[PDB]
Amino acid sequence: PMFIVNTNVPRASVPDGFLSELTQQLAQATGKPPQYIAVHVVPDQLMAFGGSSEPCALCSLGSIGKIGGAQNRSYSKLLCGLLAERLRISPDRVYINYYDMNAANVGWNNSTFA
Amino acid sequence: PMFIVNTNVPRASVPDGFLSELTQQLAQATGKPPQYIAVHVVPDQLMAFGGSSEPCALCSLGSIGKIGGAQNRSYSKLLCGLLAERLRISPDRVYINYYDMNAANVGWNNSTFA
Amino acid sequence: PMFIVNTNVPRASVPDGFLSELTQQLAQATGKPPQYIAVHVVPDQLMAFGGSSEPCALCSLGSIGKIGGAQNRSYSKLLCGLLAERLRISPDRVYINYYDMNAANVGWNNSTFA
Repeated sequence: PMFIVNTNVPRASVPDGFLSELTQQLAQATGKPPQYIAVHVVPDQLMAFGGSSEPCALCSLGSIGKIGGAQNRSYSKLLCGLLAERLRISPDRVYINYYDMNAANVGWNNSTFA
Repeated sequence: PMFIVNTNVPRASVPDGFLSELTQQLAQATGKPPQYIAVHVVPDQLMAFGGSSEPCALCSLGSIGKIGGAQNRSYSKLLCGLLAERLRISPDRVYINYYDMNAANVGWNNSTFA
Repeated sequence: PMFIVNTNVPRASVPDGFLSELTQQLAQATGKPPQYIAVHVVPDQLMAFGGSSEPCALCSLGSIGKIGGAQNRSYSKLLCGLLAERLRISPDRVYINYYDMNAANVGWNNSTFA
């Protein structure tokens, strides 16, 4: 899995341990081993949500499988909860694009997962 | 909808009001209310387009529906016009990836849009 | 084609000529002219791979065609090779998302490639 968060919250507002917390929680939610989880947080961004520059986040979660209606609702509750608790971002100012990657379309370790 | 522009144009060259201008124009173009439009501008990037580093932009526009051949041509004229007028980027140095998201694959407010 | 590399390697560790090297190698690999190759490198990122903040990279390669099982394995060997040799990133700490864009979903020069 690959989880990317882009946010206008400043870097100093991202707590220490946040990437680890995301890695651990995504491993448990997706069922994937933690060694395959990649996380990326980009603060201090120039963005707006609904025309407003109040705290917001634009994110994406890609995975080879483990993407679907029920699973994605569960991931949204988890990830919006973490963004609210740790970055003080309201859940209604968060978008998460979920995408299911074919194993043949994911490069890793000089090859693909197909 | 979610619009992202990554550019090598410096931050000081992004005019005041640009995010609001993008939010308004994308609300009119997609027909979606401005409260549902998210915009993200990332200046000062290290990029090249066609092997050169004159001003350029790599962008994406995601929407739940409102994505198609004719609509995408209209969006390109609008967004290339805005990038040329406000950031002085030639339209032939702009790529925009359009993507149609399923509602069940977009997380927002602790759930999805399904 | 559009190639983006996001990495925690510092900016000073990106060699001069890297964008040109990626442009030429991707033009040769995809068979497309270098004039249509866009490259984007984002260093100094707050990211983890497998819970670790050792050097890593999260990348994507989009193209209108030239995406498939065998081609992607070849691209992965090429791009992991360049990231290892030029940025000192281990190939097992690199993910590359390959995506095949429809020409009508790629905006350029006030229209699309359809």
